[PDB]
Amino acid sequence: EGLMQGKRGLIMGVANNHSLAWGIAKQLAAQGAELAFTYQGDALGKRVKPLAEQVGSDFVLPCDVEDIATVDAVFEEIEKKWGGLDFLVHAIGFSDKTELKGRYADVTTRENFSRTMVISAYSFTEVAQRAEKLMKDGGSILTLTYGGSTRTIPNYNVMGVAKAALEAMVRYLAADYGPQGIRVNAISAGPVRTLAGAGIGDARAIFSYQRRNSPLRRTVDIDDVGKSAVYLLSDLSSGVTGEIHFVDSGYNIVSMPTLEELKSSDSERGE
Amino acid sequence: EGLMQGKRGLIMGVANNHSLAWGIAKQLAAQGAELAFTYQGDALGKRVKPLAEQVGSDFVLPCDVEDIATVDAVFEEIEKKWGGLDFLVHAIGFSDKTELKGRYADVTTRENFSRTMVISAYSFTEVAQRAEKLMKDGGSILTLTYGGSTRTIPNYNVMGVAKAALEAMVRYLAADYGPQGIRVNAISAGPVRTLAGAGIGDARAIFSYQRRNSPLRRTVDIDDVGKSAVYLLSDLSSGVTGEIHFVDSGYNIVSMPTLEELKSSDSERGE
Ligand SMILES: NC(=O)c1ccc[n+]([C@@H]2O[C@H](COP(=O)([O-])OP(=O)(O)OC[C@H]3O[C@@H](n4cnc5c(N)ncnc54)[C@H](O)[C@@H]3O)[C@@H](O)[C@H]2O)c1
Ligand SMILES: NC(=O)c1ccc[n+]([C@@H]2O[C@H](COP(=O)([O-])OP(=O)(O)OC[C@H]3O[C@@H](n4cnc5c(N)ncnc54)[C@H](O)[C@@H]3O)[C@@H](O)[C@H]2O)c1
Repeated sequence: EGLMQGKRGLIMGVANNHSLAWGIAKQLAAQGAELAFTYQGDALGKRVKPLAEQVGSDFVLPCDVEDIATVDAVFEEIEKKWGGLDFLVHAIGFSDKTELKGRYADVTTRENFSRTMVISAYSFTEVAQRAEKLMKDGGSILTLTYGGSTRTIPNYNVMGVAKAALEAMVRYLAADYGPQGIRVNAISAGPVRTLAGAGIGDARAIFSYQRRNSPLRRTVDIDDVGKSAVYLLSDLSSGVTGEIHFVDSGYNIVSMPTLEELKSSDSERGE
Repeated sequence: EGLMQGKRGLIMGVANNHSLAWGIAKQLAAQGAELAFTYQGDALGKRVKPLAEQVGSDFVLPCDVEDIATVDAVFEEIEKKWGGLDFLVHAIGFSDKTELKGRYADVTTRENFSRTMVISAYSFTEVAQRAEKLMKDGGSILTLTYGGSTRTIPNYNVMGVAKAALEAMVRYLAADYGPQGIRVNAISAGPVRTLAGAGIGDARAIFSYQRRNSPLRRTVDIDDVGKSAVYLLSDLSSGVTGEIHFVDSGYNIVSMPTLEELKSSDSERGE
């Protein structure tokens, strides 16, 4: 009866119970999925193990996607225990925070660019390559992206470049794996804040703008993202592959803020 | 348990058991929805009424969207019998078939342009306007489009122009209605052998191209489309509005046919 009943899959990217990957995990488990989780570092493992237990999983493995040996070992354990995979969720990203402020042109370095590209984008290709060997009967693979890939957002900087590369990977992988019945998609999530308010500093001003000016007049939460993940990972989306699916309260469709905010900014800042 | 349990909605566009609207109706009914139907033309009443009976509905009303009095009469009847709507499905398209063969520039007339625009695009605005008054606590509105809106397809001609206008309406309506909790979306479906579908010249060659060269190597059926409609009309998609959602086997992401087909066409047709 559940949308994922009898399906088994791997969730990469839970750090705590505010993670987008955790919202995805909770919705998948409610729909009957059997889950495995990765965690980055012993400290996070002690957080992820009890969260996994809450949704009925004791299959929790260490992984640092920058160290490909740990990734190989994850899929070796999945093959040993399950022998196959029905789905994979990639919800992993990183960039040096010092380069996520100021202008992209001023702050970005090659060292951060290359590391960001590996962790935030190429790791998706690497785990897709390994998942494919375990999806002989088809499957569904999902990653998380953000609209800074295709429209410029202050401070998002080299992460926007990394997400643009990630979205192209979604397309090439979907074209590669489609004929074997493996679907590859992304959710382009709106900004998420599980904490109250809009926050502090630059980030508060960027977040509150999206809250005030998205069509739904709210930011999505990790349950919205998780329910859309259930759709893309389940047979409901059997016709869908290569899709960059916006789950962002419609924010991507608008050009401008509300008329009330246009007028206040016009008077405050001038011609 | 059903994703649409307790929800009531209107489906416009069933013509027979191959219609996209019918696949949508079957999936919604299987998720617990209570359904109302319109049908175009007296002779279609005897085809739509037994289909609606298969999903437990005899709320079936004539409607020709070109005659706004019949549309008003439908929504008046919904207000009297239900007092409210939870969702609306717009699956209506029309163009003079003589202008869906040949070059767009050679065959299109103003008379067909204006009638195609009213029936295939503006009727969506008209039924959304009427649905809004009956969705006091929110709702979801869905239409169906095709990728000929944004990439040219031979013979699709003024239907592509009408779908481009329809997709803009999805965005403007989503921006208007989002603050009151009404989501507005479209499915861009792959090709399906329907009555309307066969109206395009050389339908067979255009259809088989998408079959052979889509990533999934199949064209979607009305069950694929119906399940995606369940997603967009249900609470699973609570974070989604203004979205042109491709349910087309990934076809929109590719530039070219398969390498095998590229080589055969290269040999057969030359430089
Ligand atoms: N937070 C948002 O508002 C938002 C919006 C849109 C998209 N996203 C994307 O969603 C994904 C999840 O981010 P989040 O917001 O849930 O934050 P998060 O901090 O909870 O999740 C990011 C995860 O990536 C993991 N990670 C980072 N470097 C890694 C490495 N080298 N090896 C293995 N794992 C590594 C972290 O351990 C963490 O579990 C990211 O890709 C992010 O870009 C987030
Ligand atoms: N068939 C495909 O390949 C395809 C692909 C993508 C999108 N679509 C869209 O799906 C929708 C449904 O078409 P279909 O393929 O299911 O074909 P169909 O022939 O089963 O349905 C088209 C419907 O439009 C109705 N209609 C036409 N003019 C009307 C009018 N004046 N008033 C009321 N209803 C009217 C017809 O009665 C019919 O029920 C259309 O918008 C079409 O453009 C179709």
